[PDB]
Amino acid sequence: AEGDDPAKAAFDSLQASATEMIGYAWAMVVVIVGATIGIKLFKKFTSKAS
Amino acid sequence: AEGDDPAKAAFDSLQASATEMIGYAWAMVVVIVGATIGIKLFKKFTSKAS
Amino acid sequence: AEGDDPAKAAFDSLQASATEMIGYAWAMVVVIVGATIGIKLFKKFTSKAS
Amino acid sequence: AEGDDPAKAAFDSLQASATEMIGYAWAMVVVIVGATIGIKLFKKFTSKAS
Amino acid sequence: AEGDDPAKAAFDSLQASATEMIGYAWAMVVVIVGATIGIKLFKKFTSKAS
Amino acid sequence: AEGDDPAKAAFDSLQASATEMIGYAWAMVVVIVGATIGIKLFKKFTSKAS
Amino acid sequence: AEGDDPAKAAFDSLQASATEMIGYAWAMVVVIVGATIGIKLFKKFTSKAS
Amino acid sequence: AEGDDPAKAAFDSLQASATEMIGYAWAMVVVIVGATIGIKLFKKFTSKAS
Amino acid sequence: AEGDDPAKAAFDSLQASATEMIGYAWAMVVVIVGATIGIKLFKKFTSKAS
Amino acid sequence: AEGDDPAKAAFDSLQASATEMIGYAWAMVVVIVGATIGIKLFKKFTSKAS
Amino acid sequence: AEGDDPAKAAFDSLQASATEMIGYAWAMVVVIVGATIGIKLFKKFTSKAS
Amino acid sequence: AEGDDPAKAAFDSLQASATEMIGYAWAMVVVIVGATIGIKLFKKFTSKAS
Amino acid sequence: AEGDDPAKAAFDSLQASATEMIGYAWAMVVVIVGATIGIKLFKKFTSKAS
Amino acid sequence: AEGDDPAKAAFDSLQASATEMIGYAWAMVVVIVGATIGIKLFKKFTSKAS
Amino acid sequence: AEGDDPAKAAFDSLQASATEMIGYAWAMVVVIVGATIGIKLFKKFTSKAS
Repeated sequence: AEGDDPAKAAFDSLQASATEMIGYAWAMVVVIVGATIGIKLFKKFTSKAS
Repeated sequence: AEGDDPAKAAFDSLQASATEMIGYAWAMVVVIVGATIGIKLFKKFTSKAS
Repeated sequence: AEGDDPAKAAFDSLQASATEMIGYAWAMVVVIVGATIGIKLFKKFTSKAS
Repeated sequence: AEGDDPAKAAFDSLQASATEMIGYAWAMVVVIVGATIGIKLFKKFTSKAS
Repeated sequence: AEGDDPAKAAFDSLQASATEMIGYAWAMVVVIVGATIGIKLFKKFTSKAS
Repeated sequence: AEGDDPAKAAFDSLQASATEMIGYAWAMVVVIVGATIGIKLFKKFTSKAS
Repeated sequence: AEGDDPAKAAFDSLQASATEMIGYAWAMVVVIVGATIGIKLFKKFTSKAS
Repeated sequence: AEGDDPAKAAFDSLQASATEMIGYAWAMVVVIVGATIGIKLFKKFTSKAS
Repeated sequence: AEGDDPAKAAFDSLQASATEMIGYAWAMVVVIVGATIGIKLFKKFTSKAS
Repeated sequence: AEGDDPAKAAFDSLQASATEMIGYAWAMVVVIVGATIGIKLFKKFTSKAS
Repeated sequence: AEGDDPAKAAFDSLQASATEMIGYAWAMVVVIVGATIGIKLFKKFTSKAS
Repeated sequence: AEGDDPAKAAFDSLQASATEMIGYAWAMVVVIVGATIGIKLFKKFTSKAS
Repeated sequence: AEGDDPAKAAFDSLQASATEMIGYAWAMVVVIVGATIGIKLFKKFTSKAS
Repeated sequence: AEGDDPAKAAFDSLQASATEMIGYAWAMVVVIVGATIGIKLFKKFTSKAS
Repeated sequence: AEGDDPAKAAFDSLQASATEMIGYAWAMVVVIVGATIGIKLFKKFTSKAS
């Protein structure tokens, strides 16, 4: 109930850091998935021609 | 039985502090799990296309 | 055998105080375990999706 | 044998919480599987036409 | 050899309490495993269809 | 060499008491280990199914 | 060398319990594999017809 | 009841010193935890990509 | 150099007890591994059929 | 309140040392993760070609 | 702030060792991937002929 | 400088006893580690098969 | 530098045991791979006939 | 500053012993990794053939 | 204020001895950590190959 008010910023500081790097894990998958899905389509173009 | 009444607030003060930071451990996992599960779905989108 | 009757309340007073704070050590673990176990389940939700 | 009667509710409280979130892990897979299986069928519709 | 007869109930009281909460650790895993295994089967239903 | 013969029973009395409670520490671990190991097996049943 | 004779039953009791649940992990896979393999054959029946 | 008034400052002086170094034990864990948690996230970024 | 000759049996007695239970930890893993590996083979039988 | 002013540098000296080695734990993970993630991509290049 | 200058070389020595073996994990995947991808191409040569 | 010559054997007698039981602490760990490491290998045999 | 000469055999004894069981992990994979690859060939015989 | 010169050999003796057994922990992992990696390659040989 | 000048060297002599052996506790951890971290990397090389 006391001595934690200035510790409350401690964890909001770690959590705020989490949101910064979390944006990298979310875009990371999408950066990789861009090709993941786009490549799928390249092969679709391949098998469909038969 | 005596001399503990004003100590009773001592631990309710530590426990009340616990409930404050406990809310961070609960939301912490969910902040991280948001992506954890959301990313799962990104890959599902990847394997399903085959 | 004598001079201890009014000391008998002395220790029942310390022991009665023990039962007061002991209730905090028992609920303390459970307050913390609530999340301990609940969080376990959050991650179960994470690994299971694969 | 004593001092555990009011702790018995402690774990029934954590277990009752488990049943709440467990319903999410069970429906979660089915929410995802809905499409998982439904999509399978979309592709079946694709290969069958040959 | 003496002064322990009324202490013998002390530990049978702690051990009897152990058997009470032990039933929760045993059913706990099974409550969680119910879904653990049941979900496995949901996914089996998913991969098998290919 | 003298005045210890009736004290010899003193310690055999404390040691005999030790053997009584020692049986509780030995079975205690096994009471807890019963589940400890049995639960291990529950999870083995879980990971093996993949 | 002594005080373990009545503990020897302790572990034979946990191991004997292992053999009980182990029969479930062995039949479990086979219960699931019954379909696993049987379904394979259903699809073989499908691709072979071309 | 007398001769302790100028000793009352003695302990408020030791306790006031405690609050000074206590701020170091609280921030110390957070200085170390900053990385503790931040690193967790680095690895999450690692396992998630599979 | 003296007063330890009859203590030498003390530890050979604990060590001899170790060799008794150690045989359980060695066979324990193998009892569990029997299925561990045998089950692997059950699944090999499953994936190979494709 | 007194005799701690020249001790205040004591802990700022240990904490300042922490920040020095902490930079190694942060870059350490990244030095290792460089490859961790980069290698992931090498394998992505492998499975995608099918 | 002091007594860490000659420890600074301690970790640069472990990190410098990391860069040595890290070159093996990077080339390792490529040594294996050489064939991984090259073999892909061997099979492409196989299916294309139809 | 005098009256300690026949006490010098006193401690060489306790130290010589130390070397006797010390051989048990050294082999003790190895008796237990035999299985510790050997079991590791049993599980390696388990995970490797995937 | 002393008291380790008779411990040197301790680890050469565990390592020598490793080489014994390691031969099982190496042949184990090959025992299983015999069929793994041989079966591949059975199916090659199947698809080639079209 | 005095009475430690003949103790300096004490720790160089324990540290020199560390370097002896440390060579076992380093080669130990490699003895086990030999197969760890070599087996990986056995399976690569397995999946590649498809 | 007097009779301590030639005692001042007493503790600088014990403290100077501390700095001598302290260098062993600092390098000790690093001697052990060399492998601790280096081995980590050996296993990274192991899991990454999948």
